[PDB]
Amino acid sequence: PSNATFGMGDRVRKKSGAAWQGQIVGWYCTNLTPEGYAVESEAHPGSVQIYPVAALERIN
Amino acid sequence: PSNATFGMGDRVRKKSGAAWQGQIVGWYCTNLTPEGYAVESEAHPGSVQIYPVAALERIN
Amino acid sequence: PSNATFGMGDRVRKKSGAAWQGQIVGWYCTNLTPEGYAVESEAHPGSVQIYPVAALERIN
Amino acid sequence: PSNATFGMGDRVRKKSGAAWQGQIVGWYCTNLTPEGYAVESEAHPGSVQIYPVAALERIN
Repeated sequence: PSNATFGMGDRVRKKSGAAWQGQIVGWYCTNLTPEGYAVESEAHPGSVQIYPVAALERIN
Repeated sequence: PSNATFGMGDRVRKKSGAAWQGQIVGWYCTNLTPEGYAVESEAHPGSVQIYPVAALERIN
Repeated sequence: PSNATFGMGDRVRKKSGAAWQGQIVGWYCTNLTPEGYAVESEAHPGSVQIYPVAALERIN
Repeated sequence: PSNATFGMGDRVRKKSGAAWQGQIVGWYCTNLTPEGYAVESEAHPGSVQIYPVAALERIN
């Protein structure tokens, strides 16, 4: 996108707290989370979790 | 999209099993769920859940 | 329990951020969340979400 | 429990569809899922997902 922090297929991980790591497979937007991503785990194929951009970092 | 079943802002609900109802706020795609949507609950603002297109119906 | 903050069937809600409200239907414990609860939404029957005790308040 | 299929600490995995594997750390019960478990991923510490007993198998 003309702006999004990450793109489809980027490899990312949660920066802290519960762990999560895998590829970007989607996106979402609400008032509470104006920039969110769906991430498919690279360890557990098919399992997807969603998070706000701030919780995530590209790897790298 | 030139194809997606639903668009941003459509009002939908889960067709069966656990209930869910609200607006489409996002989308995702994996091998297991090639067409998925993120839906923000209309009863619990800020809470989003994701589901495959087949689990959902537009209301209607 | 001889200690838990809430019991099965208590009515609670998330104190801030994304909303959630319903009845306590379960419990969990990890190093990261040593006292967690499963809560079934009172608006969307069958849908359960889990949270750490600190995120929750009894209503009341 | 005098009945539960699994106990705290059992190692289990999802039998099919999206993958998940780790240790039992909790439990839940609703009309829709009268016997459910919370499972902490062994690959992503701190991340917990909940499932009905039928979706799970002990490993084994």
